[PDB]
Amino acid sequence: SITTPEQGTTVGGVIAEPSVQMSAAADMATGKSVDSEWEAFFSFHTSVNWSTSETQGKILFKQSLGPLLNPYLTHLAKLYVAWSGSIEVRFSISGSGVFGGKLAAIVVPPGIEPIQSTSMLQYPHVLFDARQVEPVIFTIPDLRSTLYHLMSDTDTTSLVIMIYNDLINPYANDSNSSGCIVTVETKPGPDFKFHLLKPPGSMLTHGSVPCDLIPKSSSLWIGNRFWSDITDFVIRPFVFQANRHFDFNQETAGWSTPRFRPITVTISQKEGEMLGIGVATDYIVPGIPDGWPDTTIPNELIPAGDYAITNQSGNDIQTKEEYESAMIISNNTNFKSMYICGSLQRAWGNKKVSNTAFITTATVKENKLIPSNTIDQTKIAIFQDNHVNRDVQTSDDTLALLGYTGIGEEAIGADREKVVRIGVLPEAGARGGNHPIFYRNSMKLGYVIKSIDVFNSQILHTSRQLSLNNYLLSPDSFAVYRIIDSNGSWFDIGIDSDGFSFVGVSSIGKLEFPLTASYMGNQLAKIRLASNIR
Amino acid sequence: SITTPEQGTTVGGVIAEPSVQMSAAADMATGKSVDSEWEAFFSFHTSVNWSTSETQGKILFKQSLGPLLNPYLTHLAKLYVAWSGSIEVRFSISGSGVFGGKLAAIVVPPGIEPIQSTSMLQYPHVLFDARQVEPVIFTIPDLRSTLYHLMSDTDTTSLVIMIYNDLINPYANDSNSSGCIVTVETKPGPDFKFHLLKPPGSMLTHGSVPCDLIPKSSSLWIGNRFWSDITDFVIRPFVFQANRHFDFNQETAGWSTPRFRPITVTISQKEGEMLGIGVATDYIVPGIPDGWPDTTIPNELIPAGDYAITNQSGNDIQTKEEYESAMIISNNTNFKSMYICGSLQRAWGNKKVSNTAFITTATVKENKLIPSNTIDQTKIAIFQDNHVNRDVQTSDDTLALLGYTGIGEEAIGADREKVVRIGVLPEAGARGGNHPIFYRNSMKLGYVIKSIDVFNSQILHTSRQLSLNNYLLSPDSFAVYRIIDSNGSWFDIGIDSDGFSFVGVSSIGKLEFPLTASYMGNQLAKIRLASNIR
Amino acid sequence: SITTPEQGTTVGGVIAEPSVQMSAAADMATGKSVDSEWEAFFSFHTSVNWSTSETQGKILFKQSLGPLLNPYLTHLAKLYVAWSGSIEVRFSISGSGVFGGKLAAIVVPPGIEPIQSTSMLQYPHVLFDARQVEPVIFTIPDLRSTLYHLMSDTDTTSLVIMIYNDLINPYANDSNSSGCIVTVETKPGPDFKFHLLKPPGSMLTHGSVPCDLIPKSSSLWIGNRFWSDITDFVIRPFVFQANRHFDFNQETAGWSTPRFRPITVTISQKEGEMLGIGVATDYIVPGIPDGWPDTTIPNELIPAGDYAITNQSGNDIQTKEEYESAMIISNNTNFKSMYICGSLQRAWGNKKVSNTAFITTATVKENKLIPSNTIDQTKIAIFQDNHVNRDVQTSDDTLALLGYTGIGEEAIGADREKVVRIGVLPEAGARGGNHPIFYRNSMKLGYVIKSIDVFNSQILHTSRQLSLNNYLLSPDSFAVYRIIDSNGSWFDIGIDSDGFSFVGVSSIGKLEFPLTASYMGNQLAKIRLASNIR
Repeated sequence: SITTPEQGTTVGGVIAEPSVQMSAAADMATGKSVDSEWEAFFSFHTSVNWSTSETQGKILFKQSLGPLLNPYLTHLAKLYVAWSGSIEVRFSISGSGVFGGKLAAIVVPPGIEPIQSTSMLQYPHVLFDARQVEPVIFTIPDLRSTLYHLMSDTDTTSLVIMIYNDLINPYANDSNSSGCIVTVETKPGPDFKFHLLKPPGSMLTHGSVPCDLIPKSSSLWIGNRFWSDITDFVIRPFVFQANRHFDFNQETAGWSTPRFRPITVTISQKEGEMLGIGVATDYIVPGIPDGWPDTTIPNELIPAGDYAITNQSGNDIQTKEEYESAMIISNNTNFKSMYICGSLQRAWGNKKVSNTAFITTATVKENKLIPSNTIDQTKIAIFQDNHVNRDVQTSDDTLALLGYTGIGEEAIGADREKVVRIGVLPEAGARGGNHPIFYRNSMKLGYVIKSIDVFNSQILHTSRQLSLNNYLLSPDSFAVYRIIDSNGSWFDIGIDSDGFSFVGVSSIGKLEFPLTASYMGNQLAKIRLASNIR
Repeated sequence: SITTPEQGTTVGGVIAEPSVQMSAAADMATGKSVDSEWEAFFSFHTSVNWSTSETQGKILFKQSLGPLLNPYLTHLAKLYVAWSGSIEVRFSISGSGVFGGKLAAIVVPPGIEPIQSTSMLQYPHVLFDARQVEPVIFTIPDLRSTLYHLMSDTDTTSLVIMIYNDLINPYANDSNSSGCIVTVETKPGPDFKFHLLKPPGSMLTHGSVPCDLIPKSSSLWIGNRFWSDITDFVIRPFVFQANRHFDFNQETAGWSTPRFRPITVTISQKEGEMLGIGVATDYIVPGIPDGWPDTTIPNELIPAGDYAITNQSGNDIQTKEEYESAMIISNNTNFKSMYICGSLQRAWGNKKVSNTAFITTATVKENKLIPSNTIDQTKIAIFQDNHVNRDVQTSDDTLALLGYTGIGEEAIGADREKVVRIGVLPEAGARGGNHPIFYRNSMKLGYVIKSIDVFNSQILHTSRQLSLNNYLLSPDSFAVYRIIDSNGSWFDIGIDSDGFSFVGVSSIGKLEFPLTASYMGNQLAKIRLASNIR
Repeated sequence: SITTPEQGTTVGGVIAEPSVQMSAAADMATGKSVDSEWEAFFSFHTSVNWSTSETQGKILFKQSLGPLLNPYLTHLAKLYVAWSGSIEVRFSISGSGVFGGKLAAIVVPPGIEPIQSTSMLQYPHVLFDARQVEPVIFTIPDLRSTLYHLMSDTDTTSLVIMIYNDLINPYANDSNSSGCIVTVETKPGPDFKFHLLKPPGSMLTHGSVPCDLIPKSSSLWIGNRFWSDITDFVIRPFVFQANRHFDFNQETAGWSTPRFRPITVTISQKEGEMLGIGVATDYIVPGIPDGWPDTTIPNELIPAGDYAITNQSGNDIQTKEEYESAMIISNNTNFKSMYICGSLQRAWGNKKVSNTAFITTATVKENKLIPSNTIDQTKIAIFQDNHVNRDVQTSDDTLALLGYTGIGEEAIGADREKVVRIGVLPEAGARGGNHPIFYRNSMKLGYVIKSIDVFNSQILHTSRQLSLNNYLLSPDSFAVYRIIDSNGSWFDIGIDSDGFSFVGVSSIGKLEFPLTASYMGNQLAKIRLASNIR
């Protein structure tokens, strides 16, 4: 009548019989140890850089226990509920016999966070002189309050490596001379083994490991305010934005979708000239047309005024800044702060010829516009040259975010007075000692050859994944991601539970852009974020 | 000497001579056996309607472990703090030998939450047939991290049912063909026993289960911004309200006790004409009177105009929109968007008859009334019967709340620009695929006849609890609440870690109002709240 | 085939492999033994202060049998309907080897009620000394008429304690010499076991114990004739009140729901001047609006006089009595004894601004207003802003309640001639040596400044229950309720079979108002309610 898990009319199959030997005995071609090629060797969880700069104390690696360590264990957890057991570790430094410096590691018990101080060293540790050749293997025991910790669980028995004895070389002279590269290899403990398993494609009621956010490679980064990939990194006192912005609670900060699509909107022929905006065909916000930029106009002005720019132009790279030349009316371009789009055109009532595509987010008052930091149904903007008749409707909409209007050295959306708030503009005041950041981006200009920057709040892949999965992260806790280039410069970014990024540095600029990036888990918000620049 | 909680010198009844074997016969009266008869039989829990139009794979019992299941246990649990073991679950269906179909059974371990997808089945399961008249009874074994489960632990083992194979029926065709019901009973497992006996009155260090907010019954509900019972729902993309709104941590952006009572304020007789600006008398918010309304006038209007028009009465319902026509108008009447309210006049020195009251919150420089959005002890205006130039001062006493000024079809509290914040702006965007709601209430008007309503954020009774209690909820798990009309329609509502109402439908409609609710528990906001409405 | 409430085909957990002997260790976590630990230890019940000035023979524990004693039992009893057996009672005193005195113990059989006289002792008793450090523990054997005791049976075996021999102390003299305390614990007897298991939600054929009326706390109490919290007691010989007053059989002489909400009535615009006589809109009393005030004008007064005097303001407190002097007067002002109340005006056709409201209940023949005592849909007058002779009709909407007209120091509702009956006249005379009370509330006034109060019959929360519940009480046994201030003062209040409040003192006085109450049960009204007040 019923159907207990696995049972029922069994039969094998026609001339079917899996009769060992041919199976089992087909193992001969291997020499296999057990059903765990896992516990047998180690992998490369990661490698840290050690330079003649950092001073005796600063911790170099602060990893916490959990399958996230060894990759195969990692690649398996995607099938289980919780784990248990220790993890054998082997690490070694790849330095040169000309160097000099000791290093020690310690197994910090669950519940405490190390401190960049020598005293913290007094504890059963393992030295490792820079000259050491044969690597050293020790174990990370599973000291656990519970019977087993399931996937997440932050309070694991963490490991750590700090500078026991400053590393120096008998060759001073230059700046950040050099250093050596260290590496940590993990091996699944002999007493480690998972436990109950997960039902494929299920969601962990307590969030997943946030570590997976941004691309482990610069190249295909790109922002959210705009599609152009990240150009540089900029730091400021405060950071505000919302449109292509998402949060850990997946709160719709803005009104657009996690990606980029051609803004398409119908409109009515204002019977005048520059026509009436407001419709919003393909959008998930009553009115507010997903895709509209966070920028508007700063000074109320008329859409009328052809040919403005500065002066003649051609005398490019003419270090401006005003004060006080009289010839190149720097700034003004009649109607700046605009959004040039590749529009389709209208249609319906027929006869026409593309063009147009100059928008903003203000308000329609015949010949004037006048801004507003508040965006509602009837606030979008456009431009035209679709001569009036009987006044037909349903336009051929569409257009794409392409250009802006050469204001000045102002990186797009550099001020609150510019940000098109929808309801609540989420900012970000420094935490602990760290400072918020921004993602510099490029944006094509309109009158000039090529120019102007744009401030982005978060990488596209960030917003993307942030609006789908669910990663539980404490309130006052970050998200440790190590970014690096090629020269040797390395720092961290701790994502905020609000969707922002932080760093603990004063200023950086000149770096081999072809970067890379990983994640070292997540630490508190107060503690800073060491780094290496200059 | 001392003595334990039972020891002591006994004496035995006086005429209780005979203070023994009496219950001898009494025992027969009820032929009862084990003093734990409930720990034996089965109690009903819930049942669902399995329809033939229900596509393969679809959850039916997200039910989770915890004494909250069986009512007896749940009741008894009130006396302990510790529970452990499993709970048996007997349930079956009444299938006809004709039908065909199979149901699946799966024991989901703690920390994971079941998804309404198919993949769930690529997990060890137990098939189940519609014909089987024999009711199945298995157990949900308790796998635990700790030793004993704290009463509130909402993260435990769980069991679920999903439609393996559709429900087929030999006489298909049109409409919702058919579909039989399925019940589910419960009995405390054998190995289920409590543990810690709490002393009556002691206070628990954590917080009770949030499944006790909304009252099971539509009757007594009533808005939190206005004392009228709710009569509808508002499917919106954004929600905002601070006044009388409470957080989950018992905090409140608001400025008033979770109840509706008369507002008593003392205003200094201006001697000249109408004044306003009168500080409260006794409230838990320095200056800002507890109970003082919400929004403010949406324009720099002045205080005057007798029965200022808004034209055409008797011309009932030729109304709504933008004044409908030239002759007929939709809004002006000077003191528009004003909160009407009976009011008892003080008298100070002398002169009688209450007389007026028209209030709001804004700056009263001169005989003007510009609107302030930021609320401080300096923006509490009104209208009066001051009179006589001796400059007699400190007029009035109290005033209540009756109506407002007919601003068309504007369900009060639909725009940030109109809601008054004390400093912060409590709100919520569309978390997950879920949308935020309000509670379409009803607010009488004056000049007209009787009409228009207003939103609402928390069902009053809720806020009431929020402020008087202290619970525990995952900042990513709502508070599943079931709602059901008088037909069949039913949907779920959730509670934000902040305290808002959410829905899993893009639009809900008309339904018989003899409504009644219930409580399920908590589910990652990342999942939609299913519903059989529309 | 069929199946009993437990039978069925078992399946056993899925991964519950391991669905056994786990609680093995969990059991240790709390080293608990019998699942009925309460059926073992002793729980506190109450304790009293035995003073050396307490004359020979004086009751101290009228405590009676029934699971209402011990809290655990009392709680558990919520799940049954049947109880039997006895209850052990351990209690003792902390006497000093110096003191001398003896206490008596007597087991009073059912059907009799102990009197505070000496003769009680000419009954088999158990002497008890103050020195005995050993706490005594005897049992109150259950002698019963029936087989099993219905939950509500208030007539059972009982035990009591009386001061056999005064409390002597070698250092007598002045003041309340001294006196030690005495405690009393409770433990369910062995032979005590329940019997009938009630099904959750079923409704009991009788009624719960009346010890659940008054809220234990003075805070939320509030009068039933007026929504203000009580602040004093009135020792009177007679009491009368029908409006919002409920009987014990759930009947009510009244005409309004046990709650306070706005009063909505529709009055037909008289066209001439003020009118009145407006029938309600939606109330559970044909005509007579639910919520409409209580008394009526004590004289054939007319409707007129603006800020009609009652002379001298600023001449604060030179007031009270009979106008105090010629110049200074105490009462006239035309519409005296009128209920003030804010009110929202309808509008019908047109014309604005609420404006007035002054009501009561009487016949409105002509522009006069003679008082009727008998209330019918023909006596509901008011004051208005009718105006314009087109004879525009059916004016107003609602009005609340704020004040009344300063009729001197007349605590409203102190004379039959002033209270309005619907037909019957609910009241109560001094039953037994006990006297009836009221609940001195507080009602704001207008013309003056702020003052005067008004009585009250049932603490609102009471009536509330009365109407929504259904109990059982002997038409000769009150509902003993203990009241206590913040010092030591305490007295008892009773509930009449009709629903009134009684007291056993000839006069009560001032006492710290951080009051709180309790419930004892029932006692023949023929006995005085002792108290340690004054």
